[PDB]
Amino acid sequence: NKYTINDITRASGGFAMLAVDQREAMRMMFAAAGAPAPVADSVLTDFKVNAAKALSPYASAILVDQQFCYRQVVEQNAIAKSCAMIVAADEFIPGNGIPVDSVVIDRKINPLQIKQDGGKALKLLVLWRSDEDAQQRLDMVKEFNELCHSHGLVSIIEPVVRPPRRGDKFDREQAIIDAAKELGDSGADLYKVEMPLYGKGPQQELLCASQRLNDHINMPWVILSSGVDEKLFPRAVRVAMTAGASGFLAGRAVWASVVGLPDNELMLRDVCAPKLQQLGDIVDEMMAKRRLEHHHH
Amino acid sequence: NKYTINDITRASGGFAMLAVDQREAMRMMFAAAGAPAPVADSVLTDFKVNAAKALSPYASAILVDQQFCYRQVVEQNAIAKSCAMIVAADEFIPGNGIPVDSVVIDRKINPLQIKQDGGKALKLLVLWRSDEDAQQRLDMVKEFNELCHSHGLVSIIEPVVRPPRRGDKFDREQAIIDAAKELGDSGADLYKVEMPLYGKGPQQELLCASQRLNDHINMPWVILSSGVDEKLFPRAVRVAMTAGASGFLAGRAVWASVVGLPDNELMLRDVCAPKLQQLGDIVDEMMAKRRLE
Amino acid sequence: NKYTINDITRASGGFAMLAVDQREAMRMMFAAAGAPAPVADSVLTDFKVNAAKALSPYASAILVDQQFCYRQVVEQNAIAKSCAMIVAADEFIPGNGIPVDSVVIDRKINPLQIKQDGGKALKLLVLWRSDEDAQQRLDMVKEFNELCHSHGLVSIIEPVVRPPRRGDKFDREQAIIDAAKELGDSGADLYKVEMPLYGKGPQQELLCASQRLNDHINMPWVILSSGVDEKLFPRAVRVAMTAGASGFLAGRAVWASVVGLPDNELMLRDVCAPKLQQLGDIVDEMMAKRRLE
Amino acid sequence: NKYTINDITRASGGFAMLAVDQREAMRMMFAAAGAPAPVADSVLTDFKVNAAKALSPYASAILVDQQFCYRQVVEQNAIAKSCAMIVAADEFIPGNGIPVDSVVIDRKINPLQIKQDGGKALKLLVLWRSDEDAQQRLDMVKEFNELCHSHGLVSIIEPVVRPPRRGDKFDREQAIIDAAKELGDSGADLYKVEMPLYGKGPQQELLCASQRLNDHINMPWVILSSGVDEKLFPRAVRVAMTAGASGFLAGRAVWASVVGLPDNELMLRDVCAPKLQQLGDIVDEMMAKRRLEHHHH
Repeated sequence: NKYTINDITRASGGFAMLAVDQREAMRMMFAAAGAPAPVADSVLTDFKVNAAKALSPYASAILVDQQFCYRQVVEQNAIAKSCAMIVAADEFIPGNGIPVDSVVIDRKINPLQIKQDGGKALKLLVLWRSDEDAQQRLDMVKEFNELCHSHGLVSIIEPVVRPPRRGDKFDREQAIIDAAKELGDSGADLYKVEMPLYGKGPQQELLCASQRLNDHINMPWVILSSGVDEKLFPRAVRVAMTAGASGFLAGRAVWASVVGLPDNELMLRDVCAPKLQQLGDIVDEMMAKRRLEHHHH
Repeated sequence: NKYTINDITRASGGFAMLAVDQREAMRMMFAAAGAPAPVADSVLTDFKVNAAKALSPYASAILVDQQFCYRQVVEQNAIAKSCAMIVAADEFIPGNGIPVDSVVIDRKINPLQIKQDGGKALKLLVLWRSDEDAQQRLDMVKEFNELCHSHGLVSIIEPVVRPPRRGDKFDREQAIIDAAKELGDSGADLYKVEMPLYGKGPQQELLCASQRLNDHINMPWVILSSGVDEKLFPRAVRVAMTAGASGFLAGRAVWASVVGLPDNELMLRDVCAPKLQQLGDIVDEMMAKRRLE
Repeated sequence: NKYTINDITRASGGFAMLAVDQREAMRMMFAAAGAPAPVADSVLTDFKVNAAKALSPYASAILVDQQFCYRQVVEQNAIAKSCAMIVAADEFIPGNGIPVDSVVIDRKINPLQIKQDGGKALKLLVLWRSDEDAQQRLDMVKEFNELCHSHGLVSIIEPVVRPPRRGDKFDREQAIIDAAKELGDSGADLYKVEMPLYGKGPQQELLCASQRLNDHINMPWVILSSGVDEKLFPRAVRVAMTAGASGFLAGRAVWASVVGLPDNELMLRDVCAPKLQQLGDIVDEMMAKRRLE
Repeated sequence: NKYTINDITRASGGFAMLAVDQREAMRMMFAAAGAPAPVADSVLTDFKVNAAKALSPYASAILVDQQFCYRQVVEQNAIAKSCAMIVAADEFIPGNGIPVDSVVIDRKINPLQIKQDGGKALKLLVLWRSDEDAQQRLDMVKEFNELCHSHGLVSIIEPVVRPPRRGDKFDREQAIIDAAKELGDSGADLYKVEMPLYGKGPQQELLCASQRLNDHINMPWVILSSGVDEKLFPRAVRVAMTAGASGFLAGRAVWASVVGLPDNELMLRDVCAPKLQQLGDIVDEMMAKRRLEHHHH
């Protein structure tokens, strides 16, 4: 049984994916929203399961973590039958005062168990720095692809740009292009990329930046919500999809604003679900317009 | 032709209403979001028409103002045929450094023209202060009811509590109750009330406050979004409707967050519409549960 | 015994005056700085006495209130012998959600007792609004002057501009000029005025505004710190004194930043005193330069 | 001609020192206060010279940098005859998105020229991390001491604690003690230390923390203002001096609040000078009380 990207898309062929696999960064959001410190692991588990129950009916796939919610979402059947389960395969290493300074393949992740539990894909964050070795990132991606493919799971990579370890020469926009030049043809099934310009400013500049990015990615790609205001993300998905993206992966832009509000299950249903549904409707509209365009050729 | 509240409701009998009739308060929002000052009237007109075009398909009624958008929404057919047009009949008088210090019936509002244009209702803000004369507020409401009813328009009143002109003795929560005791049986067809506790805190305290309010209102009522965080408004509508409300009037909680963003028409469609649709679905759910009681 | 302005000045003839007579506005500052609510009267009394003990050695006069600290500063000898005691004679009336909506002469103030206790002056806030009656403000000033003078106390007035009760036509800068045209020759001994432009922007525009103000004040005058950032107040005193002012009255700009910090007496000594001393040195410098003209 | 710490103290024997040697961190403050970007080097030079002219009359020593103001303060005689000139000998290396990720001895610094220009000391920042090699920090301090002492200049070290390169195990308060245990007897003439608890909270806890620090420093020491609110710094100097410190080094706590205000020379005189004078008066008061205490023994 070998899964393809068609097992994690909407019926339109677009991707409408939800990330709830955030770890110490999610603990730090709960503390900054006034939750009593230190914040227990159970606060994250309860949010993650509630988010999966409320939001998986509107997502073509949901991304979860072993550390805080894998066992619970699987045992409580939190994930709607219409939504594919993606499991994070990344181990985040803190350093320099931040939770995710470096990343390796998480060796505690068991692809056999994920496959028997009905999981369809794995995701790997790749931190990209101009002064760190390309060949080590390519080697880690190649090992991860083989881990996925040998179990018939889909391989998803998420290159995220960081400033160099040494020096102050850092253009975020050029880094996103340089990471796509390096990793855009690295043999994964799906590429998750940061939105150019944080989705800000005139639509024309946003489209031109997204088109340059499309030129260096030789697999299906989606935009992350990371660093885009939740109010600009729907337009970023329309622009990215105009330039050749096949949908989105949304995390904070869908669920961050209700962190620390009372009646968590009610807030996920009334505040977060409408945003995730609108992003799904946008993907269906852009894929319909692409079928008319690909038919003109 | 005599309209009733049934002509401004969803098919469920609930109210899912949008307010875009804000005046100098809306100019001040545009300036505080960084629009170049002074902000031209046309910036408000363009927002109001765009909001009517984008959002009226999801509203059982939309509330508009003569000052900035009535002529444009009517002439450009901005309002969906499934959405009733409500026209503001209030003249806001600035004072003490705020745009709405006092309010009178706007004598430039022409109910005959509104009725010929397909309008179904008028709305009147009533500022309520403990140390201002109850009898003057009742007299203004009674004149407004007769202005509506004589043209076959629905009469909507919106009591808003303010601190007293003199003294520092002001409990907002008690003021909302005292305004309902005074105006809750004043012969209007619909009562628009401020949400107790700004929709904050434990759901049980919010329901108990909303039930005390329901006890003093003897007409159909809806909650305003005013002073409720857009993230707490959907729960406030669930709680208010549990306590006897028949729906909502939403303004800033639906459209304020996109003020000053680029691609206005795109932002109203992608950010504001999903919030207004979810509030509509909540009203249909609460009305369905009320029918099964 | 008849006191003159010469009994509330530094040896230079300039005024270096401290206001600690703030009332409910000071309670609201304590609550907004995180003090446990409701804030007890004794929190204000303790701050006011501590500020008088720490800061009166650097002031030519200190302004205190009956409501929170008069009895304590007098009985504990909190005020340095080199500092004149000025007592507030104003009763603040709350309204429209603010602590000082209107002001009258405080009839509980006993000028005989103040004079026996070594007090040298009284101060009266006058709220100025374009659409309120000039003649009532002049009448209140004239009664206050006679109350002071009949006891041999110095008479200090503090006109503060507010927006009109009705309308949105309000230019703060023009209001300060119009209040000086009305009250600048009203027979008080000292005029306390708000700084033009909140002491912001290029020094030349600030001087030109301060010279226009000097043209409409026909008694010695000082600038209030009210609405000027504590970092811009020393320049405002230099500019106002260039334009004809004789010094300053400082409140929040001297003591506000330590509200809610621990070790109150230490913070008043180490943070607030150096600011008050620098303002005193500026007044001595400007008065010296005026004598050499 | 061999200078001692007595050449950089007030007449009381206490230290009342002003730092204006900030580099890219000072450019970033000007940009965040609304100065038109990119901020020219001349904006920093003009601030630094104006600060030296206005504030050196109230300081026992002023710390300046070659990069932005050394030549100008020396040629314009900006530094009052009563104030010793200290020159920074540190080269800041940016990395990980911050201006000062690592530090080495600045080889462009010419101690002979500094000594001929009337300079009395050099200062070296030492970044301290639990998972970086102690022996490399000690080696750099020993080389710097010999560079100073061979020219008859005073040697000043400034250990500043940072989180580890790897891991999330970081107690700032314990790091300040561990840095003093390592470097507190490293043969410099003066130790500049960060204030425990950022000078916050009850005076008794602040004194106990400062006493523990005094136990691990075997040379004269002063507190930095870095991370202490300008409103808490005077109390921090009283507490640190109660626990055995001999004064202060103030930077942002003296001059930061006037960055971007108009009439720079007027603001330095009326806002910044009174704060620096009060800190000087506190040092004189604490040294007088120490002469009575050292006389009881």
